[PDB]
Amino acid sequence: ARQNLKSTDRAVQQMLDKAKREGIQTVWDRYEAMKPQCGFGETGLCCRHCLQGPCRINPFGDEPKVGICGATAEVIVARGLDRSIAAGAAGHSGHAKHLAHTLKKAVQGKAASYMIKDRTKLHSIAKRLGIPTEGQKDEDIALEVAKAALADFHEKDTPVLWVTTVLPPSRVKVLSAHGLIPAGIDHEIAEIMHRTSMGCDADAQNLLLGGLRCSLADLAGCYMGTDLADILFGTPAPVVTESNLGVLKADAVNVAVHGHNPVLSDIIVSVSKEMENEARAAGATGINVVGICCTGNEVLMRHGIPACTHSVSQEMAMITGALDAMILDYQCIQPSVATIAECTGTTVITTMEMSKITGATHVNFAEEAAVENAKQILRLAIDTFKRRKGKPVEIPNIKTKVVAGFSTEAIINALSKLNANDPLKPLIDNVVNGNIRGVCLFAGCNNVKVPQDQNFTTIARKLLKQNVLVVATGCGAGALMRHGFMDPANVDELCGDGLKAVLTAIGEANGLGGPLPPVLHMGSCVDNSRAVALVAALANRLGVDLDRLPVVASAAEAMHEKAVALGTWAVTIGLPTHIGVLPPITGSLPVTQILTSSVKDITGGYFIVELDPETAADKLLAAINERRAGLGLPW
Amino acid sequence: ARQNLKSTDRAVQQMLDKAKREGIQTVWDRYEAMKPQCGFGETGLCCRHCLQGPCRINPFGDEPKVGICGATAEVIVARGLDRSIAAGAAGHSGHAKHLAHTLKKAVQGKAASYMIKDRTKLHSIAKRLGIPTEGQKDEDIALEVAKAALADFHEKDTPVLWVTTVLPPSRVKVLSAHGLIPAGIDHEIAEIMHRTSMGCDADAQNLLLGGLRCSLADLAGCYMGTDLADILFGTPAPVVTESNLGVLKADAVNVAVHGHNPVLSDIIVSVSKEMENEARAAGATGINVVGICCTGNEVLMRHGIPACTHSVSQEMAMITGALDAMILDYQCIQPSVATIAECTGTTVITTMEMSKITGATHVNFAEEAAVENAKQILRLAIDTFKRRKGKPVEIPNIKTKVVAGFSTEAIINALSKLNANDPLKPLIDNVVNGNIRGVCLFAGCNNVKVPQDQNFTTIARKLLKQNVLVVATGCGAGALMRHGFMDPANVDELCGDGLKAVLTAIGEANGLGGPLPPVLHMGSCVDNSRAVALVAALANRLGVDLDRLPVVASAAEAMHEKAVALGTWAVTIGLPTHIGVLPPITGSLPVTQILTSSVKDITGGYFIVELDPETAADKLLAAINERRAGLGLPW
Ligand code: SF4
Ligand code: SF4
Ligand code: FES
Ligand code: FES
Ligand SMILES: [Fe+2]
Ligand SMILES: [Fe+2]
Repeated sequence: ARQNLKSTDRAVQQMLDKAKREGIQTVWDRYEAMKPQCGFGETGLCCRHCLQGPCRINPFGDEPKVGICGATAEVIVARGLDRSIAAGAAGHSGHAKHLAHTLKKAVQGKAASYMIKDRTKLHSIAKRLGIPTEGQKDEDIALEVAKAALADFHEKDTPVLWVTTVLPPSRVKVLSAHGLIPAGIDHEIAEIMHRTSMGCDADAQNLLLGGLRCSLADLAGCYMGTDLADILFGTPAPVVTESNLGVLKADAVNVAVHGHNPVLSDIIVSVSKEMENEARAAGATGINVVGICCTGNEVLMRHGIPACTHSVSQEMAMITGALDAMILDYQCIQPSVATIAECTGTTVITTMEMSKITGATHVNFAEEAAVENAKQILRLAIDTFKRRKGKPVEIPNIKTKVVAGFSTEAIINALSKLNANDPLKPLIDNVVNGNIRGVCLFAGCNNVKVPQDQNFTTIARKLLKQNVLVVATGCGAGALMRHGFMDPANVDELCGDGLKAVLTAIGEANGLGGPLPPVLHMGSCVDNSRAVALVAALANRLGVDLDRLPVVASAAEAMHEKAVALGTWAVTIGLPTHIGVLPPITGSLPVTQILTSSVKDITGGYFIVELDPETAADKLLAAINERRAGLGLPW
Repeated sequence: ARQNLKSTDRAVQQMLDKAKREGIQTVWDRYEAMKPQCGFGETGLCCRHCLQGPCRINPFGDEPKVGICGATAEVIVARGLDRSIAAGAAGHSGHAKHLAHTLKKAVQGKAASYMIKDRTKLHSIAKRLGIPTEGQKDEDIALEVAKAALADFHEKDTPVLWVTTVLPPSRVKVLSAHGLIPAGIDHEIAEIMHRTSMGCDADAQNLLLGGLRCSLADLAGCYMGTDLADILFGTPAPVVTESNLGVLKADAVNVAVHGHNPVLSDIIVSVSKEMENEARAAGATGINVVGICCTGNEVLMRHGIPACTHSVSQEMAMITGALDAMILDYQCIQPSVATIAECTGTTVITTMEMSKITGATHVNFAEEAAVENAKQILRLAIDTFKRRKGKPVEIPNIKTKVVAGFSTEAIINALSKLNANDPLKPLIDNVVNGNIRGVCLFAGCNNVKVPQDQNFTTIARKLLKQNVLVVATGCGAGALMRHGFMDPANVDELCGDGLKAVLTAIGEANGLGGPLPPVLHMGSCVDNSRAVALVAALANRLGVDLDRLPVVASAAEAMHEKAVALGTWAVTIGLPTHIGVLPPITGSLPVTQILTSSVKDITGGYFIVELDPETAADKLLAAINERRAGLGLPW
């Protein structure tokens, strides 16, 4: 098998050869077994919203042409998309809610393993929300902030403040005029599920406006999740680490944190340091915590924990034979890990009541007992390391250097070395003079349909040569880090002269003797909210709305319902938004036209659906350059 | 075409012949055009929860055997079912929320068309919730009740009170021990959507326990909806009216209220009386308001408005040519009505922001302007009546007599004529002595897959001959009313001797000179909560839990996601629950076994999946008789 048709990651290719030798089925094998996939589902022309279904509609030809209840193709496609947006929002609802409850418990004395680590961020959030700080104890300000977070999940006398207080007033006014501001996060999720149920909303424009509103409930949960995680665990600052399977160490207890929530992984990191002698008594050098997916990004950004792998290739970390434990909370975990564990020795451990996998070991993890729960979990890992005394392992000797930790606060601080009292101005100056053509955010998943990382790297290379400032989160950041895009040594090879000049000027002012890295890692998927904060701050400084800025987004290999919600709120806040896999919309030309064209007249953003990455890069550059022209700039 | 293969309703058959002559496509034609339907969807073996899909699994044979991410058949089936339960709960969330906001506005002086009509019910609800009434103004008690209703949608320091205060403590304890009490209505909906999204919950038992909990959030919304509608519009008492298409009148302005919420239909009823002279000036005898679906049930139960038709046959009311307006809010409205209106003359009017249909006229309906909005709507209806001056219409001369209005309060009052201070005892006495074998609730929809009404009438006939007390709601009540099961003149033909003796004794004590009807109509689908209140009161009076009572439920022709949620909470509160159409579970034997067997060990209820109605009746009788035996009674 030509493994570069499956992944462009050479460590993943090596593990794919090992999996094939050993007869271990992978995600790529399960994909091949699924082909050809159902074209009704691929196009969006299938509905199972009642027990008269399944209903399908032929994309072309003869009957069936309409659902049994009379639902048209437009209605069926829009309802399916809306449910995907609601499901993404629900994942960020649970994540943010988790952190809100943890902060509340911490300041009520009920969870002593947690505390206010970033007091400055706590006070700035309180100020943004309108919560008074003068004369108040930190623990009382934090209680108020946690209560406000919980209140945004339901209707109240204000709209969702993690929308209205984080976008410029001009953008809030545009959205309010179209009825798009969410009333409550879980309120919107429930209204979507209602209006898309049988015999309810059946007008594509009305349905899609509901979808835009629910996508802003997802943005709110992301921004809430970042705000709360920064309070509890610290705002990221620049860090240096490594990525790819070579960060595993045959002689250590290798423990992957995988899933999403730092409430769990951050404690694993600190406890693992305390249990080092306990690990050495078992014959290991220590506990080697490594990251997979977003929770790996969280501990990479805050602590420099090296990233082992991401998304589609997560099983490969197990195939090395050296992964002693995989510690899970929720989201983006292939349930195949539980069965592969049987073959690879790995102990897969779930920790959250609503996210169990048959055949995994479950260790309930309560914030009230976090340290005790973490020691129980890590002792299972040490037990597993001892069982592989004497077995060979195959860890590919492949890793990259990763400079990361570029929270919005960190970026503003780095820029402030060039202009202390007007930190955004050096960035804007270089946009205006052409040294920075625009900004592109790469975000979202890998997807087995796309050779892993190929779209992220192909599009990133073309944009960097054209002097685009590239930022990245989630498994987009994972794709770019595993291919060297976060190593400043690659600036000369990857970047246009103008962008290199800017990256070098900023880095030298930060005492680096070298540039910032080619791509700025802004964190996890909830940390797409950080990109929003940066873009909104640039909008505010310029006095224009986000739909006038030369800023675009690319979910180049999207997979999860969260990525659909992300793409939709990127459009709703005003960005040209590329998606590099087909969402289930092509069976309705009216819906496609709304999402790629007429929504421009509502929010100023729009989707760019393009599966060829070189063409996608051209289209993203055209969108950036159209925004430049609209500001009167050369391009 | 043999129209009795489509519907057992003879008025519907006549309209099917008219539709065929005129070339108007119906729901049955769209069903035929859909056959054969997709077997992956029929069995539940399809997943579209991420953009790597669609994934399918062959029920038998070779690959594909597992989803791309590793999701097994058990996980895929359970996740799809859970989303259907969440969607049903969301429909009842929106309905109940609507009423809560209306009550709040009414007592805040913001909606003068609405008021506290049932002060006794207001005070009993407040007492059940723990809200003090002594020394308080009604408007303040009502504000507190509305605030408590809204609070149950989100997490707080108590669980959902419209669950914990409406079931016996012993049942609440059983549910709490299994972690099944909902924390908040919209909270549970969002948690379902999260845990069923890609890479989250992947254990069938864990997923299904989440589904049971979310089904109790649906029960809460139903019970909240009934409680609030009774406060605002009056608790039903016995009423006499008629049903079927013959209630339309060629010489009147015929206006159907269709959908769910009495906030709209109840005002239509009162305003239509005030506009009678305005209608006579246009040449009509008056405005003839008729009911379709649940909102028709609501105004039938409270005002005796005749029911025109239900569920699957709703288009047929338009085919008569005499339907001048169809006034819609949300749920169970076939969107085909908007296109059929073009051919039939009918003015289809939507009124709710989240439920529009392309091609219908939209008239926003604000509770603050209810009377003004209703007059605008009814004036469109009068305009339409005038346009059919001189056209022939074909109204089948087919109707039945319907005695209805059996709220739980009404049933208790009727029984109190036999035992004033212990009203449930005469019912229990007749259960014990065999005159009443048990109780069966028929509920839920019609479904185009089943000849309309055939399962409801076939099963009801067999149970009535075996002396089962039969109660009904929703389109189950609609099916039974359109076939004469709500006419006391049919008691001798339909009922066993024991049941006839009881129905006659109760009716004679109520001054009727005749029995109660063969089937007691307990109202709309939210009014399945009334059946809960009756059964819980019987449990309390006997000192046993609901899973010991000889009470069963039958969703004999289920369709909507709401009906899946209903069947699941009937199981969760302890009832043997028949479903007469295949839910998408047969592709997983483990899930089927949980839902039909091992859940007995958790909640004491269980599903009975049986598509043959004579066999279903036997199985329901066996379940009733097993409960009789468990109480030591003859059967
Ligand atoms: S909602 Fe309409 S289109 Fe969807 S399954 Fe039911 S009948 Fe078919
Ligand atoms: S969640 Fe798993 S099973 Fe479902 S579509 Fe995605 S890959 Fe397939
Ligand atoms: S027909 Fe294949 S996704 Fe439904
Ligand atoms: S394959 Fe037909 S419902 Fe998906
Ligand atoms: Fe993620
Ligand atoms: Fe209904």
